[PDB]
Amino acid sequence: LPALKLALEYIVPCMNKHGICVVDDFLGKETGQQIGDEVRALHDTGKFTDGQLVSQKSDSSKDIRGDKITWIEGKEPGCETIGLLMSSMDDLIRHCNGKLGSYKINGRTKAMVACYPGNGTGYVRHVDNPNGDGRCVTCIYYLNKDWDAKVSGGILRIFPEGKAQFADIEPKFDRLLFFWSDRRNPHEVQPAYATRYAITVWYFDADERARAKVKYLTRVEL
Ligand SMILES: O=C(O)CCC(=O)Nc1cc2ccccc2cn1
Ligand SMILES: [Fe+3]
Repeated sequence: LPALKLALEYIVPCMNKHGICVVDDFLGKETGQQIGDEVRALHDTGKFTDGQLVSQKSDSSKDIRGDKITWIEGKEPGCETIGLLMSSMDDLIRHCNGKLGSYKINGRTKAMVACYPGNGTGYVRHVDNPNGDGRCVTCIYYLNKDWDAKVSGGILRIFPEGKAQFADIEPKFDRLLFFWSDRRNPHEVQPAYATRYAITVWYFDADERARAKVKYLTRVEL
C-alpha cells in the first residue's frame, strides 16, 4: 500500500481520533527479514550497549541489565535497510504534513535501536516527552518474527490519558506504531522472555523544538 494512501486514509484519522495508530505489514516479509538480519548483525558485532542497569548488586558480575540501545543514522555500513525503513517513515510523516493535530513536523531524531535481551527485563512506565522538549510523535518499528506475547511477553502497554482502559500492543514482526509523545501516552514494556527488537524514531514539531532550543542556549562569541 502506498505511503500517501496509508497516511490519509488511516494514520491521520486514527492519530487525531485516538492518538495511537498501528500499521501491520508495513514493508513486507523480504524487507522486514533483512531489517531483522541487520539488527541481529549489529547485536552480534557488539554495537549495542550492555543494557540498562535494573538491580545493582555488590558483585558487579551479578548485576542485571535490561534494554540495550544503539543509535543508528541509517547510512552506516550494513544498515541501508534500516535507512530505507527510516526514509519510509519519513515519507509517511511527510505525506501527513500539517494534518496531525496542529503540528508542523520539521525534523526527527536518529533511530534508537532497542534490544531487550529476553532475561525477564521490561521498561518501567514513563512518558517519552514530559517537559516539552519538542518531540510530538513517537514512531516504532517491530521486527520480531512469530512473536507470541502469551509465551514471550514483551507487550507494550499504553495508558491513554483520560481513558480507564489500556492499549496492549504486541511487538509483532513488521509492525509500525505511532503515538503522541507527550503526557497523553504513558507507557511501559512488560517483561520479555525472548529477544525483543524495536526501532524508534521521534519527530519534532517545529514550534515546540524552536522554543525548547532556548534551554540549550548555554552560542556565539563576542
Ligand atoms: O519497545 C517499545 O515498545 C517501546 C518501549 C519504550 O518506551 N522505550 C523507551 C526507551 C527510552 C530510552 C531513553 C529515553 C526515553 C525512552 C523512552 N522509551
Ligand atoms: Fe518510551
